[PDB]
Amino acid sequence: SKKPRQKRTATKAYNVTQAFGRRGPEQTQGNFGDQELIRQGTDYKHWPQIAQFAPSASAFFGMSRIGMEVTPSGTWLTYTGAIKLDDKDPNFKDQVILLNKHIDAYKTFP
Amino acid sequence: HHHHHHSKKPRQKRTATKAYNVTQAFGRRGPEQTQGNFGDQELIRQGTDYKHWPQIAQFAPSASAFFGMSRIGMEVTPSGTWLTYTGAIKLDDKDPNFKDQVILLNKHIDAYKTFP
Repeated sequence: SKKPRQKRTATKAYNVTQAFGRRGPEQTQGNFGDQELIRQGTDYKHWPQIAQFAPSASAFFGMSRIGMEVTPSGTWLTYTGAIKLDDKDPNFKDQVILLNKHIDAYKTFP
Repeated sequence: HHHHHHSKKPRQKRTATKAYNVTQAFGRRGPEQTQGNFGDQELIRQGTDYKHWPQIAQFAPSASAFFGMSRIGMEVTPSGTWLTYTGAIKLDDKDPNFKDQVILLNKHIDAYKTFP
């Protein structure tokens, strides 16, 4: 689409591959999403349960380690971090199952 | 003796402001592996009330982009279960504002090294 990559929202009409590229093993590639989530984006039935872990803009810049890398491909704002699950949430076990369904799911794609 | 009165939201959903600053919401800036390193004294104190916040927030990802672009993992450790993330967001080097964006981001990256 015409938006900067980081502001795109994937849906059935403009899916994860279209917005964010194929899943893969490279540092530059995303690794998250089974075939259903890839094709459906935010239309995926359990999208809200995934999105609850995504950071607000304030938390993205507040929690992460932020860097800047200048490479031949361009200038990149790098980010890394970790978000703790609330194991006192009764939904904790469902959250673990859901994340396990999508993290590196492309390793099973035919 | 207390938790901050604005701390009810999960950490990743918090919004820092003058009333709930970056240190209060997200911890002291520092060098350690999962510790935040971003913000000068003005941004730390003001959070999203910082007058140039929109020019920083233009680089933050939507929830869909966060899960679509990043490398996501999960780790179970003695402290709990953690969703790990890494990624990179490309700046538009053809934007006339590009040089100013770089200056603004660099002003905040590791700024904590220069003050107590």
